[PDB]
Amino acid sequence: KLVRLPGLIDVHVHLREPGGTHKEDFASGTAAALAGGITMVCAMPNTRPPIIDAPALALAQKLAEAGARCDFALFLGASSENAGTLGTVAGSAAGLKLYLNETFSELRLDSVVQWMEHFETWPSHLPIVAHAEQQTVAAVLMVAQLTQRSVHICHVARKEEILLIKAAKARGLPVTCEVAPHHLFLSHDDLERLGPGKGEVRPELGSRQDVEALWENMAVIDCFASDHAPHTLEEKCGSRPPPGFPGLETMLPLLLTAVSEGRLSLDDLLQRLHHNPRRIFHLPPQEDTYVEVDLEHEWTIPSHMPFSKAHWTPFEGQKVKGTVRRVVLRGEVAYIDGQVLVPPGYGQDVRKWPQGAVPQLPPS
Amino acid sequence: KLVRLPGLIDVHVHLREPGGTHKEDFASGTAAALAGGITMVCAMPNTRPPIIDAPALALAQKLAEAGARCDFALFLGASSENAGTLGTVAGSAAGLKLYLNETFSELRLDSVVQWMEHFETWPSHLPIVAHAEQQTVAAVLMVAQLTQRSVHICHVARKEEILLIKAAKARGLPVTCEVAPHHLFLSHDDLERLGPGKGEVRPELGSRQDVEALWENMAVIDCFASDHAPHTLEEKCGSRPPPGFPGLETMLPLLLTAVSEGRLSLDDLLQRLHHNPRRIFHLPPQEDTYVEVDLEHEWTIPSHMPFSKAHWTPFEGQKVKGTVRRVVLRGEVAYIDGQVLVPPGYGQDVRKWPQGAVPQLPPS
Ligand SMILES: NC(=O)N[C@@H](CC(=O)O)C(=O)O
Ligand SMILES: NC(=O)N[C@@H](CC(=O)O)C(=O)O
Ligand SMILES: [Zn+2]
Ligand SMILES: [Zn+2]
Ligand SMILES: [Zn+2]
Ligand SMILES: [Zn+2]
Repeated sequence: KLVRLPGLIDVHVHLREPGGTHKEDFASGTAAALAGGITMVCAMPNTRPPIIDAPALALAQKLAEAGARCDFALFLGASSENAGTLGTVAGSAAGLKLYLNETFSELRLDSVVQWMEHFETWPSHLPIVAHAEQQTVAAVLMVAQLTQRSVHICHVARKEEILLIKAAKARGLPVTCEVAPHHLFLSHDDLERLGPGKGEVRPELGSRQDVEALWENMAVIDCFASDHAPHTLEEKCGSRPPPGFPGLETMLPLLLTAVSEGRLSLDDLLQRLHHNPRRIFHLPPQEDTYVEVDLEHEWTIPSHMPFSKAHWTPFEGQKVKGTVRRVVLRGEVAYIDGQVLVPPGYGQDVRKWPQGAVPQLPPS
Repeated sequence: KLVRLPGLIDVHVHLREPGGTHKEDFASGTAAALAGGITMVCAMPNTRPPIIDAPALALAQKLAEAGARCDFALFLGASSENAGTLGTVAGSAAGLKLYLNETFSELRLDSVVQWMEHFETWPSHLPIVAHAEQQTVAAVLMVAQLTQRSVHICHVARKEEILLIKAAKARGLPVTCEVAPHHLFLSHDDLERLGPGKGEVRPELGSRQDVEALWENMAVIDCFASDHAPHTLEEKCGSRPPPGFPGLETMLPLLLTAVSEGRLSLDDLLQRLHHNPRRIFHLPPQEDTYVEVDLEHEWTIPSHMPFSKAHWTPFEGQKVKGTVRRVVLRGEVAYIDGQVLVPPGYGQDVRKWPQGAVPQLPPS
């Protein structure tokens, strides 16, 4: 007996195209998404070139329209030069991404004043998300309050961070957050097995106490999002390992295992992988779209999942219970039992759909 | 013709006793203060032992009462273990000091949650000051807002920081700040002369643009304070140079030079070295206390000033116009033309004066 889920949404993926296509491309990364029960992804802007201006966004849009197998929206990235220049294209993006800690030069912001300038100039009705670790969470929350708007905190990984966000929510501040599966299912304890190269990720893996705190504070977590960050094994095991884990193909099986164990409910999962992503990012429904999962099937995560070009996974050896059996995307069978059945280019930019535009008040 | 000033107050000094008396002690550091026209100092808690508990404060109080030549108040320091334990002694301190960036282990706070705990537990009517650089200024401001109270930012050194504070003040937030003379009168340009050991200080020396921004934003600066941070030349020039500059003996001559040049007014100076320190820290008046200065005398700062045991200065070679000629403290001549004339122990703890207690509402 299969369970029917709505089309799940991952608001934080790195698909590497343009410029990093040996790591992943739109076609491979969206195959990975479909195999993970994900029918819509929001792609981060730290590509080569980075998506920090209109011409780069135009290029990325065409590459995505040609290569994506599931639907998508593309983030713009904040830079030290582009505040006040993105107004004409802002509404066509998923949102604006700020990289506020070490950054996998072009996206480096060297001053909180630059953060303020982005918060002041980016249209008020459109999303802003931040890579903001530890005290940086408090700092960006202060900027959001000074500019009287909301912010979404990416990949929360620490007890410190989730408790700060909890305190902010208790004061009625408009902040939301997401947590990635590696910060719920891996910890420092796993670094011996992973080794120092594979284990590199930002935010870094937390202590057992960090992991426990995220679970205890599930009510504070608005979304799950993979931070799918593919790099090849050669890169991860080489002399300067880049940070990041692939995660699209493993996220849902890990979380379904947790549901089966009673660690959270099926509804808790669907709020965090469907309803809250929709409402925070103003993402439209996908007609005739659903995912069928098998909750009884037990399996062990192998050394690499079938689709991501990363060709490795930090979850290797973990036992899971839960499998994606079939995905239907806009009336077509997109995935069945390991076979992707929609071609590159089937996916569409949801921000171009009438229902995918973010509502705003009219010029004065 | 001499100009009579009120007794000036330095709210940020390191007097090194207990435990670092080769660098400075209460007797030498307060001689330095008097020679700099300063009649009251607030001493930071990063001594050995650090002033982080009642027994350490009791020791420091007696050492100060026995050694100080000018009046004083002693800060308590926040630690990872002492939130909620300082209530009985809090009112006897200058305030609570938080070290939020690298810290010249016992005072290290590893989580913003620990900052919140201090803001929640320290009595609401008493001062909190923070060493908070760059984004840490925004972060501690967020904690202050979440806990609905004020904060004072120590040694503001950067354009980024003063503009963030300016924005916070424009939003009516209760934040005040101080600036040290090295951040107004030295910059990166001076590092070639100083060398990498002598030049070490936290916050580090800023760019010319940082210095210019502090002057342009003088209206945002509530206090001047030396951050007198004495270390011997051997230490500064050795294999692991500690950060910090001595500054009590040079602060007023540098600032009087600026007054003479029309860079700020005499009143601007007295707001920042007298009235605003009094009002932010609730420090009492000193009866029969004043400073006589000569604004015409030109001199060049030598390789060391007479009193600080640091026995070096980063301002060596700078030409100044302005000299402290006489200081009277509570009716006694304390300093004349290079001679200190009050003994160790003349100084008193102002928090023990009836007028030096901070007013508060009565237990419910
Ligand atoms: N998280 C990572 O470790 N790496 C991400 C960057 C990011 O999400 O910050 C990547 O793009 O490789
Ligand atoms: N500022 C410094 O460079 N050093 C100070 C510490 C401080 O004020 O942060 C010291 O005590 O030596
Ligand atoms: Zn990130
Ligand atoms: Zn990311
Ligand atoms: Zn400091
Ligand atoms: Zn200091």
